[PDB]
Parts: sequence; structure tokens; C-alpha cells
Amino acid sequence: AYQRFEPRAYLRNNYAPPRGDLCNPNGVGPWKLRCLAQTFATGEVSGRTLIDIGSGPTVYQLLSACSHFEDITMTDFLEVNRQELGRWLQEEPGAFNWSMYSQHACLIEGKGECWQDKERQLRARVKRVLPIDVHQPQPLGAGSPAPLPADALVSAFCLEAVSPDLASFQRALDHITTLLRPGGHLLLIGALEESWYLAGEARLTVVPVSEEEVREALVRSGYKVRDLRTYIMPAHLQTGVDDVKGVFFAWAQKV
Amino acid sequence: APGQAAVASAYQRFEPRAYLRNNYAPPRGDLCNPNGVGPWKLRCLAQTFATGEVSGRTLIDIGSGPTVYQLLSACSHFEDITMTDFLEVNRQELGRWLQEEPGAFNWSMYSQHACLIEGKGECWQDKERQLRARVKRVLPIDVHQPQPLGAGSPAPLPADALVSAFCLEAVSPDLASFQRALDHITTLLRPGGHLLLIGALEESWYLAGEARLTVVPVSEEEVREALVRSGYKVRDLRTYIMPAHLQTGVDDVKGVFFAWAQKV
Ligand SMILES: Nc1ncnc2c1ncn2[C@@H]1O[C@H](CSCCCNC(=O)[C@H]2Cc3ccccc3CN2)[C@@H](O)[C@H]1O
Ligand SMILES: Nc1ncnc2c1ncn2[C@@H]1O[C@H](CSCCCNC(=O)[C@H]2Cc3ccccc3CN2)[C@@H](O)[C@H]1O
Repeated sequence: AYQRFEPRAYLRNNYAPPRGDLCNPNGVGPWKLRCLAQTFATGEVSGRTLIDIGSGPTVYQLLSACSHFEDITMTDFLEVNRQELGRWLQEEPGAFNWSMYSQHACLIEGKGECWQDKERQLRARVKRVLPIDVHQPQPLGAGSPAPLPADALVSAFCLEAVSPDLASFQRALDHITTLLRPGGHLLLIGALEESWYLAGEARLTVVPVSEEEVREALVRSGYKVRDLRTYIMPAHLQTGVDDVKGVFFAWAQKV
Repeated sequence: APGQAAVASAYQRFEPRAYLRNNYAPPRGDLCNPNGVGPWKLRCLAQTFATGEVSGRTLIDIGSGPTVYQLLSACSHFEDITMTDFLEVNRQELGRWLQEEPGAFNWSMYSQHACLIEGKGECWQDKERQLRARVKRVLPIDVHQPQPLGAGSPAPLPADALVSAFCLEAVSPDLASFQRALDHITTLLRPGGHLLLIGALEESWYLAGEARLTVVPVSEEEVREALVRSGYKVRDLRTYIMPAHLQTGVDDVKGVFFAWAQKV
């Protein structure tokens, strides 16, 4: 099913206008970047190693993260996404243009940083791009190039999007939780009350979750929820590429 | 007056794109190095406008050339902007940019960096859009004339504020000429009005393609005395010393000054 997933279609649907229009601050893109930026600016999420779970073809979710972790592992289930990443990490031709997201991240963080430096830094600190399957109790396998356990995890729009129901969502969460050291941090972004989205020829089933469900799922996996918030999807961002109602952002800490 | 006939003649070889490349592309156009001159200039303008002490309806940019960066912070504070230059080829380059033509020089790195410094979370596309909207006219100017815009000028006079970057010292064969050109533009500004003046220190030449232009070297002391003689109180006068890495053979500039002055 994910076997028909078109990276460029997905990027077009979610990271080009209107949803990728970062000029309005009331949009979902600026909201997400702000969540991430505010969270790292507290100083409490730090360490040497970080893993991004189910990164798809996207990088925005590490823009703020990358100044606090010197070893970054990105991951996805699909080769075609791994290679779309690689195209961007290696500044190859036909890479997706993330420059506006980098620019807005610089603007939000407020340190005077130029966006080319931020990209440079992200590209430098991402050492590897590995396969992953969160449906496995060892999402990475055993012969894993990745430093384990990790100091922090980031995951945006993966678990709900690869899980037919709540229970599989819970298990997938337990599975990635093993990659993270005790005391470590999980940064989790996702769709609320969504049941499908499109990516070219692919129509993906999603489990609709509520904020309450996400919270309880986090507790039951062994986390303290340091923060959990919601963005309600305005009407002009309801575009026929999915049925998302809102987006959640969770900051959680392993006990 | 002979001196200014030489200036006019010399400018007839002025090539915008060469001038842009020399001064507003890398390494001088490198906005990543905060210790660079581009950021220093944007910071001077941002910090001055962020006091709120400089505001009004009308602003005039004196000797804009083919450049736009010097209005990026200002345009949030003035609803009517006049841009000006001696050369048609520069005025046309402005035209291209006003029309959002591809093939126009790209000021997006400057617009972004200005957005970054001002700290209001503005995106650069909106900044540019606002600038294009607030620029109400692009006019011939000659600062050596007692009426630099001419007699029945379109321009709303007197203006609430003037900006001038790298003009007066670049078109004046000597200090006395510099002084008079200053007095001339000062007639365009209302009393109580503000002048933001950026310029080269101790430079005697720069290159604009074919053209190698003679300019009067001035010091900070000279700039300050001239402002005083023209009837200004100096609120701020800052100096940037050009690092060796930015001394590239496009001019013999030693530093840059930023002056904020208010007309008595
Ligand atoms: N078994 C698996 N293990 C790990 N990862 C897997 C996997 N199967 C598929 N994946 C990957 O998960 C990524 C999911 S991309 C996320 C799509 C979520 N769908 C949406 O409709 C969101 C996306 C979105 C994004 C930004 C702002 C708003 C919205 C609205 N809702 C893809 O790259 C797969 O290869
Ligand atoms: N008679 C006249 N009245 C008014 N404007 C006139 C004029 N004759 C010529 N102009 C215009 O003056 C402008 C002068 S622009 C160039 C002068 C700059 N010299 C420099 O050396 C560098 C130096 C520098 C250094 C660091 C960062 C930026 C810069 C920018 N300029 C041109 O557009 C003329 O058409």
C-alpha cells in the first residue's frame, strides 16, 4: 500500500502552497516549526544522538533539533524516500527546495542565524539514512549502524499513518520507545482525527486519534508528557488531499 | 562645476550589473558573516528605525542607484517612498525590480536578512511586497543642483525623511562639493526631519564595469562637520572598518560610515 507512495506528490500536497505557505503565521507549517523551536530553546532536550523515525522525504522536522545533537540518524520504510532525502543531503539535482522552511526556522529561533548556515549544519550532522519498520520490535534490526540507545527521538506523522487501529499505534510506539535511553526525549507530531491521506496513486489508511488518546498512549509506553498541544486545521487548509482535523505536538520524557 | 562635468561624464560608463556584482554579490554580499558589511549596514538601518523616532508619511531615497536594500527597514515606517537616480539605466534596473521581472537583480537574501534582524517574524515575500507598494515614483535627480529634483517635481515636499547610501561622496570631486550637495538635499527635508546617510570612508575610487570613478576620500570628522554646517544635530555616527578579506580591488575603501542626523 505504501508501495505506491509518491514522495513528490506527498511533498506537493503537504509542503507546497497552501499548506506550505509559510507567510501566514496562523498556518500549520509555522505552528509546527514553532513547537519544535520553543521546545529545543528550553535547553532540556540535549545530547549527542538523535533519531528521526519515518522521516519520509522531509527535513523540516530537524531544523531546530540539529544545533543540539551532533549525530543524527534519519530513517524511512521506503527506498524512494531515503533517496529523496539523500538527494537533498548531498545537494544533488532535483532535490526538494526546503529553503523557506530553513528561513522560517531561523526567523523563529531569533539568534540571527542565516538559513544557509542552518542547512549546512543539518547536512553535516546527519550521518546516515537507514531503513526502519516500526512494526518490528527491533525497528532498525540488530546490525544497526546507529548509536543506541539514542538521546532523543523525533517523529512526525508516522505512527498514526502506519497503524490500522489504536492498538497497533500503541505497539508501534512501544517499539520505537526501545531505541531511546531512559530520561531521553521523544518529540512527536501527528495528525488528529484523520482517516486517510493521498500520495499520488497511493491512498493510505490512517487511524483517527484524539489528543486524549495520544496522551494515554504515551503514558502506557512509559513516558511523562512534558507538553502536548493541538492545532485545529482551518477551512482554507482543507484541500482534498486528506481529512485531517488538526495536528498534535507532543514532548515526552522516558521515566 | 568643471568638477561636476567630469562626474557626469564618468558616470556615462556606469554599468549597474557590474556595480551590483562588485558590491552586492559575494564576498561583499555575503550575509552569513555577521561581521561583514552587508549585515552591518542592515543592522544600522534596522536599529535606527526600531527606535520609532524616525517616521512619517514621506521618504526620499537620494541616489538609489540600482539598489533597494537601503529601504527594507524603512518601508514599514513610511507610506510614500520616492526613489531617485541620475542615470536612466539605474532607474530602469529599479523598474525591472518593481515589475518583479526575472532577470531583475535578486534582493531576496537582503530582504530575508532584514526580516531576521527586525525580529517581527515577517517573511521576505511580504517585505518586498510592501516595498514595491510604497515606492510611488522613481525620479531623475542631480544633487549638484540647488533644486536636485528640478522645479515642478512630482515629489511631495518637503519630505519627512531622507535616506542616502554611497551617493554624495561618490559624485563629489571635493569636500566643498560634498558640503554643497548636502545643503542641496537638505532643502528637500522638513525641519525636525531625519537623514540616514551611509557612505564610504577614505575612498578615492571604485569600479562599475568599464567605469573607474573618482571620488572624494572623506573621514568621519569631515562627515560630522558637514552635517553640523548643514544644520543637523548628529544623533548617531558609526564606523565600520573594512576587513582585508573584503578588500577585493573593486575600490580602495577603508571603512563605511552610518550617520543618523536630524534637521534643526
Ligand atoms: N512500517 C513503517 N515503519 C516506519 N515508517 C513507515 C512504515 N510504513 C510507512 N512508513 C513511512 O511513514 C512516512 C509517513 S509520511 C506522513 C503522512 C501523514 N499524512 C497526513 O495527511 C498528515 C501530513 C501533514 C503534514 C504536515 C501538515 C499537515 C499534515 C496533515 N496530515 C512515510 O514516509 C512512510 O514511508
Ligand atoms: N549628480 C548626481 N546626483 C545624484 N546622484 C548621482 C549623481 N551622479 C551620479 N549619481 C548616482 O550616484 C550613485 C552612486 S552608487 C555607487 C557608489 C558606491 N561606492 C562604493 O565604494 C561602495 C562601497 C560599499 C562598501 C560596502 C558595502 C556597500 C558598498 C556600496 N558602494 C549612482 O547610482 C549614480 O548614478
